[PDB]
Amino acid sequence: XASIVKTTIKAXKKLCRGFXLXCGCHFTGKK
Repeated sequence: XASIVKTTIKAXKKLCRGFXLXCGCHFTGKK
């Protein structure tokens, strides 16, 4: 191998990883 800085995309980790969108949830999303 790895050269000089692979960058590392900032943000998109704090609950915004897209994975688990209303999967482990059974809240009141109903009338």
